[PDB]
Amino acid sequence: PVRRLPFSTVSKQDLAAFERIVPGGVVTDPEALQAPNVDWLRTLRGCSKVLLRPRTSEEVSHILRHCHERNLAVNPQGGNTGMVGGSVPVFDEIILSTARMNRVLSFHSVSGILVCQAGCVLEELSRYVEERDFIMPLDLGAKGSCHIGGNVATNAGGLRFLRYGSLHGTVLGLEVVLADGTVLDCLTSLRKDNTGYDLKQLFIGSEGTLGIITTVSILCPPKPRAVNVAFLGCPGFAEVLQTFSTCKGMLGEILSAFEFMDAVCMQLVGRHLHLASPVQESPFYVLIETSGSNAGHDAEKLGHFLEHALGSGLVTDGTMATDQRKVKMLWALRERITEALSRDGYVYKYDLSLPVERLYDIVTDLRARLGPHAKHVVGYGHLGDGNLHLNVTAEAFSPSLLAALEPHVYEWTAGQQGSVSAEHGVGFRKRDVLGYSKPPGALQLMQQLKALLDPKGILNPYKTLPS
Amino acid sequence: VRRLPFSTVSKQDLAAFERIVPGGVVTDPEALQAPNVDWLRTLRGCSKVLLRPRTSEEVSHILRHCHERNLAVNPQGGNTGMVGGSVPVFDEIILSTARMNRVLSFHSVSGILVCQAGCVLEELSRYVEERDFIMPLDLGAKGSCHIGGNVATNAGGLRFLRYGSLHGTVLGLEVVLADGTVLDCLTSLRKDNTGYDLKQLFIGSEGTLGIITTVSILCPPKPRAVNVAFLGCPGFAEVLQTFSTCKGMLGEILSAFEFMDAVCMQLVGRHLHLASPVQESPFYVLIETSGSNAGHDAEKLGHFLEHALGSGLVTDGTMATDQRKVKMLWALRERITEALSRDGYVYKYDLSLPVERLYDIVTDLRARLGPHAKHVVGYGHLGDGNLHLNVTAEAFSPSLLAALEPHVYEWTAGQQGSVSAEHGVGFRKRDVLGYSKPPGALQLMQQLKALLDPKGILNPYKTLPS
Ligand SMILES: Cc1cc2nc3c(=O)[nH]c(=O)nc-3n(C[C@H](O)[C@H](O)[C@H](O)COP(=O)(O)OP(=O)(O)OC[C@H]3O[C@@H](n4cnc5c(N)ncnc54)[C@H](O)[C@@H]3O)c2cc1C
Ligand SMILES: Cc1cc2nc3c(=O)[nH]c(=O)nc-3n(C[C@H](O)[C@H](O)[C@H](O)COP(=O)(O)OP(=O)(O)OC[C@H]3O[C@@H](n4cnc5c(N)ncnc54)[C@H](O)[C@@H]3O)c2cc1C
Ligand SMILES: O=C(O)CC[C@H](O)C(=O)O
Ligand SMILES: O=C(O)CC[C@H](O)C(=O)O
Ligand SMILES: [Zn+2]
Ligand SMILES: [Zn+2]
Repeated sequence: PVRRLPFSTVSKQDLAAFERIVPGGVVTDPEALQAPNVDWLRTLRGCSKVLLRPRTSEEVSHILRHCHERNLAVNPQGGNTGMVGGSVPVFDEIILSTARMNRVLSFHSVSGILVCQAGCVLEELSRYVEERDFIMPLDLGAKGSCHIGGNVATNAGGLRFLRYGSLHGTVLGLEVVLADGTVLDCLTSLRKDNTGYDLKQLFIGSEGTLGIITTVSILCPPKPRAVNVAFLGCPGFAEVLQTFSTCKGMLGEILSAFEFMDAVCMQLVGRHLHLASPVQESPFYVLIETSGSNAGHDAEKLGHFLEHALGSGLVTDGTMATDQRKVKMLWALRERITEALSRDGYVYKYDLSLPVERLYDIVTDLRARLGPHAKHVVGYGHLGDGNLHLNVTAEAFSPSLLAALEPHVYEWTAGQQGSVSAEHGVGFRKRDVLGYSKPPGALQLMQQLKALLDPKGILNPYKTLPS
Repeated sequence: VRRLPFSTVSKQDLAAFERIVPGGVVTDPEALQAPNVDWLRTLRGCSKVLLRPRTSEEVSHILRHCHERNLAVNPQGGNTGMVGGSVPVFDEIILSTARMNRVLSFHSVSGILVCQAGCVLEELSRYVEERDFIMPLDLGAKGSCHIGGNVATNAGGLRFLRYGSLHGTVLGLEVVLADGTVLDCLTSLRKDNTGYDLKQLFIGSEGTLGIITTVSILCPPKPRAVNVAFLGCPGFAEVLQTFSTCKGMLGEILSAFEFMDAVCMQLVGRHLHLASPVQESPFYVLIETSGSNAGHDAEKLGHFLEHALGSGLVTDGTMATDQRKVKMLWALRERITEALSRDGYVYKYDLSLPVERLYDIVTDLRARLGPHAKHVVGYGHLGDGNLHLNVTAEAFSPSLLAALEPHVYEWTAGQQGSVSAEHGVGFRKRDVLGYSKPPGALQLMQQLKALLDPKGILNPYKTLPS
């Protein structure tokens, strides 16, 4: 298995130092510590004996200063919604939670620049800015629990990535605490600033291996005056792809989301979540969202788009909604897919970037490769961004079924020059499969960067670079 | 200011470079004069060797040799940079990407373009536009600037408001490191979270951490309808409300929002002989839209102009959907920088400030600078809070520089602004980062610099504090 690196252990003196550093922010009770040690998928559990919950950036700096001198490994944790085992300890690394770093520092109603602490939950940030007629540039099904610091640390994609793009573009500045406790202030709240290297980009997608994000500056797009969502049934994946091409051609700049899900996904969300399908039974379903400034113009685009899609046979049945209650219910069919799979049994999860034309080929293949040993096999995700979420469910974990999935799925993906982790990141699960998507020379530079910023390696060990 | 202890180019080095790049070794000093002079014509190197490699392997092999010999190398693209970064300070080897001008691939569905770093931006725009796509950036230097130079400086530009930074639109880079190591981050995927986003280090590194040789970039679709509204505003307060209503009334179709003052219009008319199409106003704004339905776009701006002219935000205006007239309106703005360098000596500052206070420094400097400056102008990317502040003088005067500096840099810091929003640092601003970056940030930049280029052969005297 994996072996524990020669870190120190948490002593009584360390617990006393943490109570001094974070008064009332030291949890050592083993039953309370059980939940933060187990990941969201509940397939990994650490043996951490202390979870620290600082309130301020200075406290985070001082904690790591103490941990750097004492050589104690630290596992930063936000909402603990990560999918790659990066959010929980492997052995006894101190859990540093951002749960109390949940304050908004400022929001400028003209520029739409938000400055807030890393532990602010994304949905509450969305409600804050939408009260001021702006929106967050990303949204995910984990919005209710995931923290913005975790989102930046994982470079979270999400459901509006098609419209607003990466956090690499939307993060304007970061405050980061490094492994030795130096608070690196790169918290520029400016749209444009070319005064040296864009150091904050290193920490976007680094997953707490190069430093702990404590404050985030984010560009909030304006809240759209008109939001429409269309939910369509397609008779095949070829029609889904041409529907997407027609979608870009006819809706254009107002398109804010394009998601797909197969029939089995719809069945699972119907079975486990009791959500009736709003369309005719189809092999594939598509969720399109539009955001724009003129409701009348957006209605014309979508109407003419829909007229052509049904007329040319790309869509068999579809429905549309503008009412906020109904719009959210259609989104629920997509956002809650992840919940229904993990409740269906053991989930074999694969998050792949592939050529959009070949996005679903692996799902048909794995249904053929995997006999009755797979309970269900589903494919869905962000088709507009080339993102497939490949999931296999079974009654329980099987080494035989794992051997059929791996390395086959990773070799398939590499054959398409694709990404084995499009969005969710590397963490513990995918640390040894980066060669499928990254060349050795790139991986070495990541290691040299790690040694520069965290030479003792106390920040998220066993993560997220190869051994 | 003083030359670092690099080796000097020997006769054996020129023979070695001829083996590596046959026919790519230019040593004629008169031909070497133009690449030695920056675009602003205020920095001049004394380099005796210009190298024009064709392939990434030729760049790797040149730098392995340069790494062995500790010879300084000055990467160069279109030589349109504004911060003295693109020319040697002393005798650095100029490595031009002029011949690295091949498109490697373009997928007509995803719109992802992979091309060599030396491809000129305007030529690439024509190429992807022949396939109904566009570059995610465009600059006034489009006719000369290289995509490798654009990525190395993290160029913002005139459509930054719509498509954003190269940090978002660049998908992958192949970079040759100081020791010749070829770093392959040339992924053509929209989303890829397999480790650190190493390419981001080189976006804005200005050739100090490596030489970008191949670029992968997401090209947005070419819009079906481009409209340009050129309006005259009676004050900067009216400019700001024209911008605010614009976002509310045009919204997602908005692709550019530029502003310029009256003095800017006078210099482009005087030096470039371009006539204004609207009545004389103290401020002009250029609004561009890009959308998929030409009809919906036309209706959105018509309602916007009717309200803008109705509410007194605009006094006179013109509009064009014709490709010819759209370029004529755009020509008045893109080459203002050309019209400024032709007015005399130009003191140039590229500032990010709160948009509401963006022009306050222009009024301040005009009051502070009496008759001792020729003109003080303010223009640039108002949508991005990016002010191009320029002061002209009949000749350079150390008096006028002492009046402007550090005052201009201190003013911006008082606003928590950027002392180089767009153009970068280079040679001129290497010692002005304290106004925008704290010491801990600047310290880490040197640590990354020491890791990626321990000998410091790549772009010496750049772009970090001394
Ligand atoms: C229902 C559901 C839907 C999801 N949908 C999406 C989706 O659409 N797109 C997508 O990309 N992902 C998605 N995810 C996974 C995604 O990675 C997480 O939801 C989220 O982005 C991580 O935030 P978090 O606060 O939960 O971080 P955690 O899970 O707590 O941590 C994840 C990693 O980040 C590190 N980290 C956390 N906080 C910090 C910090 N302050 N500083 C430094 N490092 C830190 C941790 O050490 C760990 O390595 C989904 C997950 C769920 C459960
Ligand atoms: C008329 C005009 C308008 C402009 N408008 C804008 C604008 O709107 N926005 C904006 O941001 N800038 C603007 N610029 C300046 C802009 O920074 C440059 O024009 C351009 O982005 C750089 O390309 P280049 O080929 O000229 O690079 P160069 O000038 O040759 O070099 C620029 C710097 O990057 C380095 N470099 C160049 N190529 C490479 C490479 N392949 N690999 C590594 N390092 C490299 C050089 O060493 C140097 O430090 C304008 C310039 C002009 C003359
Ligand atoms: O699909 C999954 O199981 C993981 C979450 C995914 O990012 C989503 O888009 O919902
Ligand atoms: O204006 C300047 O001094 C330099 C060029 C500038 O980036 C522009 O937007 O035209
Ligand atoms: Zn997803
Ligand atoms: Zn500019």
